[PDB]
Amino acid sequence: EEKEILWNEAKAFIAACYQELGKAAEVKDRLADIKSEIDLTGSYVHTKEELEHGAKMAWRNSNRCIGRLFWNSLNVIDRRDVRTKEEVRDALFHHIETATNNGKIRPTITIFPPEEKGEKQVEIWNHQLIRYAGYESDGERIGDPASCSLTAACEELGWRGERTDFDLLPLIFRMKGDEQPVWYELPRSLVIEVPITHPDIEAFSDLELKWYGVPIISDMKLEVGGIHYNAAPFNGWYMGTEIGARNLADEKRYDKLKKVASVIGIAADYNTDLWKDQALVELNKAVLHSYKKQGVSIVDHHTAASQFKRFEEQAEEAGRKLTGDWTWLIPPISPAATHIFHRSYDNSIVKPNYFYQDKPYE
Amino acid sequence: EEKEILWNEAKAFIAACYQELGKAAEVKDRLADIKSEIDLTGSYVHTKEELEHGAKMAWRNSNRCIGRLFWNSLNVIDRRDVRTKEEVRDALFHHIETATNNGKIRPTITIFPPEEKGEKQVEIWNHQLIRYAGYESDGERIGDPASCSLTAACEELGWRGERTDFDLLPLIFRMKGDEQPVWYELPRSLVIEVPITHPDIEAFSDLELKWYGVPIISDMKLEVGGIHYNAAPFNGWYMGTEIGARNLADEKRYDKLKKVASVIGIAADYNTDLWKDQALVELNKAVLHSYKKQGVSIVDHHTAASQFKRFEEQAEEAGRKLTGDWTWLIPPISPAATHIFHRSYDNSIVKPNYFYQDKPYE
Ligand code: HEM
Ligand code: HEM
Ligand SMILES: Nc1ccc2ccccc2n1
Ligand SMILES: Nc1ccc2ccccc2n1
Ligand SMILES: [Cl-]
Ligand SMILES: [Cl-]
Repeated sequence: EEKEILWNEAKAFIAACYQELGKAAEVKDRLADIKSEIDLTGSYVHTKEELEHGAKMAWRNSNRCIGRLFWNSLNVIDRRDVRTKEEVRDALFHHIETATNNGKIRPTITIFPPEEKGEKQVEIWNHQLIRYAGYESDGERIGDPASCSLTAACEELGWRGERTDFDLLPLIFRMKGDEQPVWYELPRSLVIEVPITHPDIEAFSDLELKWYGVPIISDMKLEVGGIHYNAAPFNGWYMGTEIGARNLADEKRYDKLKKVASVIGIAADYNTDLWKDQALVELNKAVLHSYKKQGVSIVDHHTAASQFKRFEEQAEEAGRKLTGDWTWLIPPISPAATHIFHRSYDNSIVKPNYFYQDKPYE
Repeated sequence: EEKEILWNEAKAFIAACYQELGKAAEVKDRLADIKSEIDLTGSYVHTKEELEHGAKMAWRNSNRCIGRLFWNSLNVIDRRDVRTKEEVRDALFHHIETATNNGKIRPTITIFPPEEKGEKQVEIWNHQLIRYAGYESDGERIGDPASCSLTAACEELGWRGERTDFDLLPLIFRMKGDEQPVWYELPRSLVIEVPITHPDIEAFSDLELKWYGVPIISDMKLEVGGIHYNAAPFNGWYMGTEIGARNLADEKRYDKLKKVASVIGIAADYNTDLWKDQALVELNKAVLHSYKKQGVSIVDHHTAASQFKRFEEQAEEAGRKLTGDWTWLIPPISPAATHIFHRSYDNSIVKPNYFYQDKPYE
């Protein structure tokens, strides 16, 4: 059952991949080499060209992603050569540095050795390479509640957080063979953070809010033609709403709306005053303004939706079927102001793609 | 095939309906009477109690409705006795008057004779009993574009609109037997309108915006136990966002965001300023404030979502399965500020319910 599946998926992938690359005639021979490799070894090794394009296709097929217009410019880093935890760590450090690019963020993926027999070579525990810790002890709520379980896991391994609201979690991953993961503190010089100020409300800085520059999702599995790259951290730049409308706004996250209303000088007493809505807008304006002032890449939800419209148009032109998840594609503020809201999307799964995996903690 | 379906649906309805009313033992005999009636006549007649509760159940099963908490207090008007177009007209006039109730809106449904053999006794052309006309001629865009097709249809029948942005469409319905519908102008004394002002921005009134008090949907089919009430107009009170975020905001509707930005004194030049988002909030604040000042019932989306949460809780307590459409239940502004956004809903269809019908115009 195992080698069969790998062969079928590989057939579908190589055909489509080589077609797109204008390498249609090189298929049969490449498919031949692959079949012999599967027979003998139980798996196959992607060329750099297949891997790079497979990672790009996977982003293109990510139904929940509004930023897919730039799928073909993804910066792919091939690190299937790593064997040591020092190599993994430095690769992760490197990813952060080059993706950050002094603020002009490069969408980047670093690809580690794939699963062998379903056995993981490298297992990254971080949800994102850069993420704030979260604590709850005796009524006291500190940091990012979404990070509570991973934080406790890290502290079970000898890490200790300073217990600010913005403790940088350590990188934490487990190598094949080891019973426990290792953790490495993040060098502050690698991590860009953005203090949140408002363009015309001076008191906004009293909230002492900040967020990190680059969202680098590191717990999802990249699947390319039957090969499972369980460890392949990827990043884009933020859409402002992810920070202003969710990370800082959600009651189960930083829950800052009541404090925002206070500093912008409005009452938070009546639903009919729409104070949460007003606070959301000013906070989201602050986030966009702050990243722009510091020279860190970010996109507003209107511009992002426009770009996505072009992705839809580009897809139709290329003869490609379009897939998407309406419930994730709409922005969390003023979604009806975008074209996305006013149409429907086929939520079918197409491979290559990125998939959820079970957390090793929890 | 026809009498079979009617019998099956009637079995399911009467059982559930009489169970809910604590009339469980009266089922068998009532089911008996119904089966004899179907055999002989080809259809059955609901009691006033069955009809009233069936209409209430239908609202309870409306997946796309956020205001379902008050399903059991629906004011049901039984007008299956109407035979003349003067009777229909006066029933519609009456519905408007009693539902409006001087501003303290009563959720109300008026039920007309149902389809006989699939033959309609009464066919209402209006989307809502109160709706603004729409025109497009030689570049000129006037009124509500969503009403363009019905407006042209009305004008094809001898009606003529004044061509303001807020022409009240006439009531228009067709009786069984007649080739054409009849139309009656709406008495202004029956229709409450609300001028849109802002609580602290005096210049907002310069937009000369207004909307009508009561949304009375009149083109949907009520289905109760196999009986098809194709003509059964129903109403609640508005949720503010329906007006401020959609009717007045959509580009394909009144498209007022750019003008709103102007009167509230903000630039509409850069997406990163989130001017559409800010305009949406102030406009939606204006709508809520305006209805409240005039003493016309309205609900904000936060309060409505809270009420819906109680509907969910009430449903669980009653042992009833909950159904809903996430894509319609979330409000079009700050949806992530509501609990609705953060959960999922089974979108299965349960009868009794309200259904779409083909427009006789178009
Ligand atoms: C270029 C900048 C990018 C922007 C602005 C962007 C925007 C977004 C946003 C807003 C989401 C929704 C996240 C949420 O609601 O929690 C999302 C989801 C996603 N994006 Fe992108 N994205 C970008 C680049 C990328 C890249 C480079 C990849 C991978 C190659 C990617 C793959 C995904 C995936 C897999 C999801 C779904 C994650 C999940 O299901 O939890 N995106 N994107
Ligand atoms: C009591 C006040 C009510 C409020 C605030 C309310 C709120 C809403 C809202 C906001 C929508 C979405 C409309 C849209 O997005 O276009 C909706 C849909 C709906 N409501 Fe209600 N509603 C109320 C009462 C009722 C009543 C009395 C009925 C019928 C007995 C009803 C049945 C429906 C139906 C059938 C839909 C879906 C219409 C469609 O699919 O186009 N609602 N409701
Ligand atoms: N802004 C952004 C970029 C990439 C993502 C990948 C997965 C989840 C969220 C993301 N956001
Ligand atoms: N506010 C409100 C009440 C009832 C409705 C019925 C159908 C569509 C929209 C509605 N809105
Ligand atoms: Cl994030
Ligand atoms: Cl409406």
